[PDB]
Amino acid sequence: LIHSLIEESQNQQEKNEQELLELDKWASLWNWFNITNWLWY
Amino acid sequence: WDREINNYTSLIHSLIEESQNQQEKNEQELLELDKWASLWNWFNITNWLWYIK
Ligand code: NA
Repeated sequence: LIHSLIEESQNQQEKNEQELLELDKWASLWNWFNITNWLWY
Repeated sequence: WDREINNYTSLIHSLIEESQNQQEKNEQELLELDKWASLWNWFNITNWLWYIK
């Protein structure tokens, strides 16, 4: 039971690392948009 | 990065870190519980061998 729960916990830690990566990707695109809009303004 | 973006990434980083800290704490607690189970199993095995000797 406990071993199963630890693995489940670890899977959540991974799911959170993937969200962090997805966050930094959106932020990067939003930043790109702001810079590009500024260059072309 | 712009202010709007920094307010956004600051929030999401803070929220994910908190969830990660909680998961790490849960893991360390599960490990504690595993040690407690091991201790309990040792008493139980000792008791059973004493009863069957
Ligand atoms: Na940058």
